[PDB]
Amino acid sequence: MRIILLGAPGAGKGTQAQFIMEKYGIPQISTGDMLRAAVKSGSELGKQAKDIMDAGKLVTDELVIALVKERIAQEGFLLDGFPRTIPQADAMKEAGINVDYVIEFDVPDELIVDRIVGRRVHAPSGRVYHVKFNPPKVEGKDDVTGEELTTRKDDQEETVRKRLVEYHQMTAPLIGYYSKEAEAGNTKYAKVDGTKPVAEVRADLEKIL
Repeated sequence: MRIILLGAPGAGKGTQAQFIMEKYGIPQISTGDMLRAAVKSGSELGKQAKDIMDAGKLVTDELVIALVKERIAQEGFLLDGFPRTIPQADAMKEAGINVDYVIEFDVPDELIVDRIVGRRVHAPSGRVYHVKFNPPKVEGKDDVTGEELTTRKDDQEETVRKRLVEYHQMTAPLIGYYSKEAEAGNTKYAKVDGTKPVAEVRADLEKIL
């Protein structure tokens, strides 16, 4: 089972990715987690992402396409934050990487900033929380390791605004792209209401999947 999750910054893609991973045994391929990993470990394929991610900008198509091809070689899958541009989507289709399901998370722009201000992460695992809407079982702590949660460098309101602009400029056109793919019989397309509670979005995804 090959799945693409599509949606604005903060739509809840990674939150739902965890549930699909721990159910259908489908590995999460989070380009965002992989680039943050490669920055910390100074890795050749990604270490260059640091200033771009701090700016709220997209990393170059060719770097992430290489990153994804490499990670794919080592495996079903769930693509989370890739593709992010038409040229990334075209690269998957040119390399014959077909998917069974494309799932669009619909969340109004007006929720995103206010949403991401509450985001807390366990960097080592990529588990993510929200201080109000999906809190850890113990305030400030990872549920599994008990380690103090952190705030991502790029989750400052200014950087989120910039990320949401780049999403509408560069990424939102993938909605049309994969809808045409579904129209040609190449994949299933489904939309989920990302404003519902975490639990309901999870059940909506189980109905689709």
